[PDB]
Amino acid sequence: MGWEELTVELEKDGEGLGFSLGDGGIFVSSVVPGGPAARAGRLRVGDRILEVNGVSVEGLTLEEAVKLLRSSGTTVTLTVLRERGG
Amino acid sequence: MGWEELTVELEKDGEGLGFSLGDGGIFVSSVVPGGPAARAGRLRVGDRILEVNGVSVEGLTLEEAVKLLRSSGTTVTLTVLRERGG
Repeated sequence: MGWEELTVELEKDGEGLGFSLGDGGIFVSSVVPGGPAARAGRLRVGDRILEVNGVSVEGLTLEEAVKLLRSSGTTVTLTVLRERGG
Repeated sequence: MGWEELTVELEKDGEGLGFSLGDGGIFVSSVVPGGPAARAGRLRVGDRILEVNGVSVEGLTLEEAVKLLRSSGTTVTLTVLRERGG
């Protein structure tokens, strides 16, 4: 799979922009100091999880994501999205 | 600002992977058929919002994002992340 970053310009009509927003997705809420994820070049608080071992978290609830992670073995590869330059 | 996609490989120690996960972020939950967002080359359900008119939604609650959008005028440019090839 892949991840596409795109820009979409919308102009309001009589009914507005014509979409709605929802809340969800999976992010790194804390990193244990001195742990595997805190090592240089690893995870940062706020990192958005995209994949765990190649499995997309798109559409997953927190519990599904957490239990997916638990099931992913002694080595985990995370694909993440991090905001830079903010 | 920018958006960085990266891979992070973690190996568990005596305390595991050493981070935790949280639930949040902003996505497109519905698109009005026949509306501005449904036009070809625009928005799709499940699209993750990254920016509204250049303003990051990182850390925003749904209400903050919705009210940011309301405030963004007659033309809105959204920066979004879309999963392809899934």
